[PDB]
Amino acid sequence: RKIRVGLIFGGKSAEHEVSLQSARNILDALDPQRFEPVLIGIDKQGQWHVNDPDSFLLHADDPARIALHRSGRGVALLPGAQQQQLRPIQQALAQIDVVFPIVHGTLGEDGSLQGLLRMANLPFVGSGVLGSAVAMDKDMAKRVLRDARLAVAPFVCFDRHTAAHADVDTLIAQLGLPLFVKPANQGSSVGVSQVRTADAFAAALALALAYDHKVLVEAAVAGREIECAVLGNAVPHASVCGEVVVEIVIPADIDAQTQQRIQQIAVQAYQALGCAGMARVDVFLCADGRIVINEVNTLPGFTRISVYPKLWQASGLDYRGLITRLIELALERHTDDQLL
Amino acid sequence: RKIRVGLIFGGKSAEHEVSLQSARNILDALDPQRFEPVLIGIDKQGQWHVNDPDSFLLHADDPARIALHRSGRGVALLPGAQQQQLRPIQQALAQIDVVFPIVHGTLGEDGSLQGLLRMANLPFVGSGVLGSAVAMDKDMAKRVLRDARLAVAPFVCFDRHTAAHADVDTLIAQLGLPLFVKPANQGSSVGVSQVRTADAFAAALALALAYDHKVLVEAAVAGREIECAVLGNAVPHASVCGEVVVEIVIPADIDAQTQQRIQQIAVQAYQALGCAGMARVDVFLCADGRIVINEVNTLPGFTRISVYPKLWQASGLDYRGLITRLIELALERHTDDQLL
Repeated sequence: RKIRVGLIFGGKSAEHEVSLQSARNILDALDPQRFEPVLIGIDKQGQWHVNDPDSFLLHADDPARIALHRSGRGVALLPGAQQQQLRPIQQALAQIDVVFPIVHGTLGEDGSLQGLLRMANLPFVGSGVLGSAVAMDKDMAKRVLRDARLAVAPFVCFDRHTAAHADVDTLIAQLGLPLFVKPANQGSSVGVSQVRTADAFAAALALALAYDHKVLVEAAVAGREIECAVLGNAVPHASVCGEVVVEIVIPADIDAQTQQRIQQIAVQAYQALGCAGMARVDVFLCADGRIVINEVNTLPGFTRISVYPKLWQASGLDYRGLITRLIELALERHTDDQLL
Repeated sequence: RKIRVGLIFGGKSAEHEVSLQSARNILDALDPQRFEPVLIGIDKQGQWHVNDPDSFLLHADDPARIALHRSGRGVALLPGAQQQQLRPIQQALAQIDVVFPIVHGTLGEDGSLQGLLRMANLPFVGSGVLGSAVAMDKDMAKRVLRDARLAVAPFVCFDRHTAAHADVDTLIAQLGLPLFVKPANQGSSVGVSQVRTADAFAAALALALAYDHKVLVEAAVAGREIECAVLGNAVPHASVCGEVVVEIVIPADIDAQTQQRIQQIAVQAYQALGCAGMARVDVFLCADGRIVINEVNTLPGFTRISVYPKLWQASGLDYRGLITRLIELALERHTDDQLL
């Protein structure tokens, strides 16, 4: 009757420590009448470590020093297994009933981890393989949103075979200045450049291509940055909106008309890309007042200071409640899958 | 110096026996100076079985009785491991250097297996997570092709929440008759109906929805069925075209102009969906002579009688050669990934 929640967290990414803090916060909130936690952390080298709740972190109360305890207690997965799918290299691991994956980095976010969980017949929180993969490839994601008649910033995408052919003059005739250059898989922070003159382009394009084989060159979007949390599978619900001041203000200072249409666009975007469980949708609200999709993020932060849970808190859904609902959604999808 | 090729084959699908026959054919052709095979078959129940080359099948020479030898020799995967990633439940399995996955069925084809292989740091043949996932969701696939300015049959997509609202009259005003109804993930053979009158619709829609949570309702396309094999990663090449007579005729009886533009459309489709390694592209050539994309299939058959290898054979690429090139492409991608 308690159900066992396998928290998988950490990962090879710059957001590793944010994942560590999400895990702790989630662990502290997990409804102890419904759920028991099993903790599997992933190293900055990609190695998996089973840990006790009481000792999964080093320097937990020091944000400059917080690290995973690399217990060396390894995990094996039995593809196709229907019970004890996750097994200790070496004696026994509690049966996991649902996985709540919060692994930032390429593999944890792009559908690879989701595929592994599917192979092991484990229910899990968040978007499936397709929704994760599409959302993470910003090129594919913009193309799908564009097809759904949602507004995205004008953009061109280069691979290395085609990046050597890039003409700044033509790109700036089409997209303007400044240009935003970023790798297609990742590209919030890492490998990103705001190019202000055509001279700076060649370097931005080269830096982006060190992080991915595909690079986006995007027009600027002038407008207010608004963020909206979505939750659900087939009938998603949208939270109150928050405004980024440059630092988030909840609820945003916008009309009810305007919050409602942002909420509507957030749900439509989430449906188009095939998201499930949760996502944060970031938009620009222009002068204007056209609404343009900036990003759909299928792995939001789950720390107590993160935007996604704060948006739900401001909509009257408490953290504990939010975690419980995400786990319910994961089980609902899983069971529905089981009849197909 | 020999490199070890893990053939993973079988799967929970109607195409299980076609996979068994592909494995045998591949094993027989594998260049024995470059590659040694390791054989992992997946049951109709989804269970994995390591087998010897000499004894992986029951009734091998009987197409009515050919089955996997369910040796009960289990496999474990060590996510994040960098060597001996695939391990025997129970003593030792050869190091696999590249996986050639030919598992038909939802998990083997929709990016889930590819995600598992990525998690285990194994190079593998065929499309990655995104390309597999997009190709397999026929809805998402048509939307992406439509956005790439490729012609697809007019269509509407329903989920169960929306399928109860389906109005035949409006669908037939928009799409015509006959209508083709099919589940979005799968839907070549299974769950498919040609509805010839509006009365037959309700049953088609209900049958499709037993196989997936999303169902496509597609217009008919009048035209000749032409199939073209694609091979490659970043610069794909296209084979000579074959014609389905209703039974394939290679090379198809069409102009060079027409074969060339089909070949061009096949490559463009393959690029749009983010395919890698191989795919077969099926098109309709209309009166006309507009070319409409019917399907992009990222897991073609590999038996000696299968269309995909026959199209390459007719283009001057022998079976052994084709397998070797697929494995080279898998290694090339893997290494390129390793610098990002």
